[PDB]
Amino acid sequence: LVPVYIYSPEYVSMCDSLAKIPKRADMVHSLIEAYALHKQMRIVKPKVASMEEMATFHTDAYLQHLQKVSQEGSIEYGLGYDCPATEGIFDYAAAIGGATITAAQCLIDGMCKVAINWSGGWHHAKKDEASGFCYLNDAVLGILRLRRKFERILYVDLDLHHGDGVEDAFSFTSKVMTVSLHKFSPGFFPGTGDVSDVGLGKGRYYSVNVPIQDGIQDEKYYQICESVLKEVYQAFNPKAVVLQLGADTIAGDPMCSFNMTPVGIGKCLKYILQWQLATLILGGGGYNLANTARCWTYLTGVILGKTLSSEIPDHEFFTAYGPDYVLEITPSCRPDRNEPHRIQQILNYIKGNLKHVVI
Ligand SMILES: CC(C)[C@@H]1NC(=O)[C@]2(C)CSC(=N2)c2csc(n2)CNC(=O)C[C@@H](/C=C/CCS)NC1=O
Ligand SMILES: [K+]
Ligand SMILES: [K+]
Ligand SMILES: [Zn+2]
Repeated sequence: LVPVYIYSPEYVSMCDSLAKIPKRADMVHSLIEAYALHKQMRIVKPKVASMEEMATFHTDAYLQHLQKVSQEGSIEYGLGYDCPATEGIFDYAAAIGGATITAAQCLIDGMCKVAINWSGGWHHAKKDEASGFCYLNDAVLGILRLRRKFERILYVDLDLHHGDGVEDAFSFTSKVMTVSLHKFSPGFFPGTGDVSDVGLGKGRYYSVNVPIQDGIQDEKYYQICESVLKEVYQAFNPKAVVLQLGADTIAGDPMCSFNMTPVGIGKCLKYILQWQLATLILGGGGYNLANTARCWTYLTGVILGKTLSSEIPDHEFFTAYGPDYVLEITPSCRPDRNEPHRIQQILNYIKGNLKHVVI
């Protein structure tokens, strides 16, 4: 009944080894540790993914390329921003992939009902292409592992960006339903995920996309999320949940799009947790490093049912938490561009889609 926390010092080191979002994994763990939350969790060392395990989703060519350049340093694999240093990407991918598979296996084995991998959630990676800071799609690997036991998986993606890599992976199946809430605007990455994108073939109506505009705040976001998830839960009756909680929705993120705080995301998390299903918790985006640690530490508190002290405790990264040194994040003074009539249209459209879903 205690949550599983996927962690080792070696894993945190590997997760920070590419320095794409410098030291973020260490900041997140260090803040969790400073609040002593790890003492309330079952700490599990992640396994490293085998080639075979990564190949349940990624192509041999892509994986063999990563392994080759790990040894020796031309096809487009999405690696063109990594020329100064590609040799570490294979081990990074095997670590992230293994950690999420380990979390999924803990759920399968009934070790826990909630398993956390805050340095996973890399939802944009394609079978044969890195994308959007994602080199391996560990979320897909986790869902595939859960499908060995659970007959219907719900994937919920609350990252600022559309979870295109995961949606695409399961587009043709009705056994995995993907739900993504995200900014959707012409020109905005990755460009996919309009409300009319509902999946394909046998998977038609088993993808759910909620396009949202700049400036959304906690209350309206939760109303939208609760509305959709209530309908999804009734229609699809999931047996396990994978939840991606990218913190690039949070006020202060350089993405500067949504205007959320961790309390709003936490209400979404609480709604999902009260289903009492096996739940795999993942991180993802989050580019204000201190705020991302604030967010995921607060959400770890939510999982544990604990109220955390407002004051950030002294720890390795304490200087980064200025100028106010508190856990709470204040929304930015920016307008909400979400008009109530369009949001209601979107909800109504999704309701119509979900009427088709029959288990
Ligand atoms: C500078 C920013 C634009 C940054 N990008 C980059 O640092 C690089 C590596 C340098 S230039 C570039 N990528 C680029 C050109 S076109 C394109 N990216 C489309 N991809 C995105 O916009 C993803 C997007 C990431 C989204 C997080 C998804 S959780 N990236 C970025 O915010
Ligand atoms: K999303
Ligand atoms: K699907
Ligand atoms: Zn994102």
